[PDB]
Amino acid sequence: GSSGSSGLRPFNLVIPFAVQKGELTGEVRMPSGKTARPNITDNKDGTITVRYAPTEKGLHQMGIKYDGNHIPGSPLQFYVDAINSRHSGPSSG
Repeated sequence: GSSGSSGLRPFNLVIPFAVQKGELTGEVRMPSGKTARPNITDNKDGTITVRYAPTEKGLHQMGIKYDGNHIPGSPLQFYVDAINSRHSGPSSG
């Protein structure tokens, strides 16, 4: 296709998994032929936030772990498509 302005929406998801006295690690695999380490924001409230910035569009493989144990929900598949232009959905207070 084209080479430059790709634009790919970020990956923001919250998995129901508590985390207090443990480390949560993960990894992403792009269809290009490489791998990039995702991001996790431990809330220590009973859930975890996953943030990943895809560079290419396609099916990516995300494999998370917990102190050496496949968290309840990983790995997970997430497709990446070009960022939309417009979208309905007003905000409220």
